[PDB]
Amino acid sequence: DDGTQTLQGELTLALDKLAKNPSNPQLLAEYQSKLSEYTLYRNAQSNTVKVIKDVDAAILEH
Ligand code: NA
Repeated sequence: DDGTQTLQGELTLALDKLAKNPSNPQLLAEYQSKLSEYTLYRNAQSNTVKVIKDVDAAILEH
């Protein structure tokens, strides 16, 4: 049950709904939101490393 694989499945289904009814602005917004959610997921991974670097910086300043 991989997370990024699941998010991609949700993205595919959102694209599918939009593809069938492209004049529905709500389906467009939902696809956009899902796509952003995927990018936020990647930003969160680099954010953890950034936190660790900050922790190390604090450790050095004793
Ligand atoms: Na979600």
